[PDB]
Amino acid sequence: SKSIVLEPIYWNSSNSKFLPGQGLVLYPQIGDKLDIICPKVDSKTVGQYEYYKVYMVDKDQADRCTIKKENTPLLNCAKPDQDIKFTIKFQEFSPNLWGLEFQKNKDYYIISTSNGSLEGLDNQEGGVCQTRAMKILMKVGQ
Repeated sequence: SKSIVLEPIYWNSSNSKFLPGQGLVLYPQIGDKLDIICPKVDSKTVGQYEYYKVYMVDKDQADRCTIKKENTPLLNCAKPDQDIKFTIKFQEFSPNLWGLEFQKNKDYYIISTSNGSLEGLDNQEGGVCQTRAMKILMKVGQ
């Protein structure tokens, strides 16, 4: 039962992967933890009308640069939520919800629309996954 700290998100800080051409790789491995922290533009008035919406979707949606309407668990930093903070810890068993547990022989993809294009300003669309590459990949086999 280890507990280090990967995916260190401190508003907009440098990462281990540092957008290598895909975005940000995650480690779906028991022993690790990841903490997302974003302040957003609000009281500090520095981001100047900028907010983002990370959402879990297949590679097929990463290919279109669009989110599925069957989304709901938005991340990154939304307007109707202010500062987002969440820490997940890869614990052995979770009696609270099986969503904090993770399974083997599985692969997860997630994309975001950090370009905030006029077609995708409020709709499920982007241009960042196409160029910046803001997606995630989680590899857990054996």
